[PDB]
Amino acid sequence: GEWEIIDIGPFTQNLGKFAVDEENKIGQYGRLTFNKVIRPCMKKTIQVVAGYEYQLYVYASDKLFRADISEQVVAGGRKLLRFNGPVPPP
Amino acid sequence: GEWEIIDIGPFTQNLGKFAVDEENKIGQYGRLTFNKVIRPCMKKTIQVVAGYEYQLYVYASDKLFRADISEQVVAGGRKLLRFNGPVPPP
Repeated sequence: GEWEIIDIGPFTQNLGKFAVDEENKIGQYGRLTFNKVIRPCMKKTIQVVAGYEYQLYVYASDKLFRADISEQVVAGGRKLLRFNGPVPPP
Repeated sequence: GEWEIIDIGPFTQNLGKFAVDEENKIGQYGRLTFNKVIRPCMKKTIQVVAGYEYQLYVYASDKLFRADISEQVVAGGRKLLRFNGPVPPP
């Protein structure tokens, strides 16, 4: 639950474009036209996941082997979670 | 690059089954028959990735909204990386 303000501009301005698009795909606020993302833009840490590489000694056909197995963690894509409004300026 | 021994048994024994199967699917050690995973079974941390939830103030159709956007991180599946041998007992 750690928080962090990120400065506006390119990245956040494309988060707003993203947010408006995916909202229009449900559409039941009508058809919205993206304008701008204003301060403050907040970033909450909701998880920390570790990727692992297992190293095993394995008997197969009663021969011994060294196998390495990854359990990689993937940064997936952006998904719009909530979209409510209108709201007062912060 | 942090290391950790994990005790053998169910989980590691299924990592060895996994490792032998996915090896047979390239097959060019022939056809191997899984027997057992022995100590020590090692676990290396190869990454730490955080999932995020962005909270934005967005003007759309000159109305202000509160949008929340997740950038979830996914624990993907196991992939056999390397498989060499035979080797001496450790």
